[PDB]
Amino acid sequence: TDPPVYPVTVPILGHIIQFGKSPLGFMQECKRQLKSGIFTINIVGKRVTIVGDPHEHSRFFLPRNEVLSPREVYSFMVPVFGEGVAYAAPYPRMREQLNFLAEELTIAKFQNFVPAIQHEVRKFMAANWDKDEGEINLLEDCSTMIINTACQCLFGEDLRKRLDARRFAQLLAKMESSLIPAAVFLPILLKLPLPQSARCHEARTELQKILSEIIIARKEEEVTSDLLSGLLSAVYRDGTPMSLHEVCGMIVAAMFAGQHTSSITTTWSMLHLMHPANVKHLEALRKEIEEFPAQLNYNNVMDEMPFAERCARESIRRDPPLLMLMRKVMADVKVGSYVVPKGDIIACSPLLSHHDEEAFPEPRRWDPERDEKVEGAFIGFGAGVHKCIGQKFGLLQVKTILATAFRSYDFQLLRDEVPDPDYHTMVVGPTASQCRVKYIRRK
Ligand code: HEM
Ligand SMILES: OC(Cn1cncn1)(Cn1cncn1)c1ccc(F)cc1F
Repeated sequence: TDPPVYPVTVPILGHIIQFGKSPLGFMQECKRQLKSGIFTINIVGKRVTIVGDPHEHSRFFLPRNEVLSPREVYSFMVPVFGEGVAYAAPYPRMREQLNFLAEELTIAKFQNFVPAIQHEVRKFMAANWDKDEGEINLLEDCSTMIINTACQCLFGEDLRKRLDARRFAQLLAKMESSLIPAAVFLPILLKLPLPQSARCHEARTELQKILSEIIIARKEEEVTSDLLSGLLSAVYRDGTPMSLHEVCGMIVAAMFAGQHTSSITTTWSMLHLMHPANVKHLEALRKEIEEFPAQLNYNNVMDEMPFAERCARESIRRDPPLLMLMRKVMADVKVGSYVVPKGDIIACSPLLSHHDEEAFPEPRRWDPERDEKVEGAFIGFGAGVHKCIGQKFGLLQVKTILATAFRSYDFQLLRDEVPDPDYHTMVVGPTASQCRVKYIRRK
């Protein structure tokens, strides 16, 4: 009942190299070699048990923060979110804060959002996709459109007056680059190394101050909503409002979370769609869009593009951006047979589960018409107590980009096969240097 231990070739490496080079092969091999979807690698000195059996996802996603905890594992973010915020806060508090953010990303806010997205998409397309024909890096361009659209939805004109797409991206970048993700397995890393640290603190204070000012200026003004005003309106179980520290942290949580995943989802989708093999699916998308108007609206994209939602999801399915969900085991928990002992990190990998051949036949084929064959096997937005709260919003942007893009352009790869994924980044997407693409304007 203690899960099998993959043997540790070098006391140094643990497994950090092999895993980093091809995670699926590595984990599938671990499964066959060890005869069990549940097994333990020793990454660099800490045991990491992996729930690689999708019939058992609920063992990972359902227990409370008192058993299966995210605080430790997400400490390495304590400087982007800030010391108070999200998972660094006592459990009930964390949950309140997240709720307020989520209260701000539901279908109820999507009222003015589609126009605001669509406008940016056609604006980007009108400065940068000008010609009959042209080459672009699709991952950059999507990435840009995402950050643009998201601001348009979430900040006011006057928030945008001083902090735009550029400024903000510059700012997240000088924050993201503080991050030591390997510090999950050696928390000792958090302490010592401090070079890109003060560069992160000066960004967050810069942002936090722009904010302070905007609020101040926002209060002479009055003498309608957006993401920021929403969060300052929130009230905790007791008295307290949210402190500036906290609001700021949630605005970063949000912009940090959606920044790459949404881009990557859009880009993958478009990539598959433009591939000769996948003509049917692109016929399928093109039928879906036909009787759509030029200005879209809530109905067009929310209720009328199940096929586009299937494509977005199939992309995340094949090539999930967040490859590993993890938690710190506080109390011994059973997972199938096997007890996972306190102290272990426990993990659940969308990448491994999305290639269970029972759950997803022919897993490496991109097929938006497929459905999961084991229920809950798809964990691309996770599940249970920490299921993604931005999913409805992310796919609002992906779908609108799809719709908008495929209305007016075709696309050729400059490559025989769709790009391989690049497992070298925190958040995995197609290989940047394989995403140069040819766009054509229809007629
Ligand atoms: C394609 C877009 C996205 C993908 C593929 C994605 C993937 C995920 C996954 C796998 C989780 C669960 C994490 C865990 O179990 O530890 C998650 C959670 C979360 N996402 Fe996303 N995510 C996406 C978009 C977003 C966006 C745009 C936002 C912007 C708000 C957002 C905010 C959050 C938050 C706050 C959580 C954790 C909330 C909690 O612990 O209750 N997500 N996402
Ligand atoms: O899950 C993330 C944090 N993370 C895990 N690996 C890399 N970043 C990313 N994420 C979740 N949805 C989209 N991106 C997130 C970002 C913010 C947050 F509040 C919680 C949280 F898990």
